[PDB]
This record gives sequence, C-alpha cells and structure tokens, in this order.
Amino acid sequence: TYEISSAEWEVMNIIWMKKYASANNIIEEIQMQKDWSPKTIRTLITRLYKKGFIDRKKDNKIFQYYSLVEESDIKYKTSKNFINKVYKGGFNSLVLNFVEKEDLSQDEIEELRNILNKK
Amino acid sequence: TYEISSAEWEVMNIIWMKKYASANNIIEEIQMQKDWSPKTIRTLITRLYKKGFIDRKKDNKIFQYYSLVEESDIKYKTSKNFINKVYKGGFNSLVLNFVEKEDLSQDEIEELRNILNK
Repeated sequence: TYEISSAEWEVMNIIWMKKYASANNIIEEIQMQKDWSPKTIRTLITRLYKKGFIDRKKDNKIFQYYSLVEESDIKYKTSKNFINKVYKGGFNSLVLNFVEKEDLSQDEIEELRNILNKK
Repeated sequence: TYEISSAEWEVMNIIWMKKYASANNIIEEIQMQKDWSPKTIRTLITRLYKKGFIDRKKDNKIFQYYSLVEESDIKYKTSKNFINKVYKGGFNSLVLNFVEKEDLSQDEIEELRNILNK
C-alpha cells in the first residue's frame, strides 16, 4: 500500500534471488556488503512482512521468507516513478543521458540492441 | 550531489530551464502544476542554496538564482544510484525490464535505437 526504501530493496533483492530465505540467511548475504547489525536487518524483515511484501513459510525446522510481490512489476513501477521525478523526456531522456555520460563497452552496447530487437 | 527529493527536483528543473530566476519567478512556475505555498517554495529554494546546488547574484536589489551544478552530470549520477539500489544487473536490466513491461510502439524501439546508434 505504499513504496520501498533503499534498505528494503536490499533485503528484497536477496529474497527474489534465493526464492526462499531465512532471517539468518538474509543477514549473511546482506552483511557481505553492508555493515548493518542483525537487529537492524531483522527489523527490515519484520517491517517488509507487516506491509505484506513477503510471508514466512515453515514445516518443522526453521522459518523461511518469500516474495509476495512480482519482481518485474514493482521494479517497473519504481522506474516509472523515478523517471517521472527526475527526467522531463520520459525513458528516452534517461537513455540518452546515460549513453552520453557512460562510455559503454562494445559488448554492453551490443547487449542493449539485443534487448530492443527481442520484441 | 547529496540525493535530493522530488520537490527539490521540481525546483532544479526550473532553474536549469532558465539559467537565472528569482524566487518570485520560481514560485509561479511552480504554482502552475503544484499546490505549494510561497513559504514552502522559499524553503525548497533555501534548502538547495544551502546544499550547494544553486547560488544567487543580486541584480537590482533582488536575488536571481542559478545552478552551481551540471544538470546532466547530476541526473546521470542520480540514475547510477537508482540503478544500484533497485537493479542487480545494471543499466542493462532497467532497459530490459522497461522494454518488457511497456508495450512500447515499434517506433519508440526505433527511436531508442537512434540514441544507442547515431
């Protein structure tokens, strides 16, 4: 019923990769990159759970969290919002700004074209 | 750079679109699509001023604000940050993802090709 912060995106990205993950599995993966405590990280998991983004499945052993939101759509909708707030030429503007600013590689430029050719 | 808000962005996009503009100018370009008061907008101007994003020169005895930062440089930086926060792939996955949930006409694809190509 709202929208994700930078740390929930972190937590979420791990949950969309591991398909099913534990509070500890999540802390381990998150701690390889951020110096955040476990409290802090479980608080993010509890909150993500309370707003509905994820749920927690069991069956004996240990508690596991999983996604309730489609990765593809909350990321699409988030990019739509980002583009709507920063650029005044829609998606095309962002691509033009990125391409002119980053010296993309021949291999990067080529993956790009493939993505435009497949639809 | 120091990650600015959507309101701040609304203001910057006006300073950029006019090189120099006084509060009053800003207040009205803003009050045309936003229901913001005069003090709200003066606070946004003052906030970007203290953050080093804009500065002011006294023409007449009235302050005229202009940018201290390079629009495309700041929007680029901002884009890298957004992509690092949300996507794991990179610019790649955002374009992949966008080219896949936005039906996009067949010309939009052509225009997107322009950029990449010419």
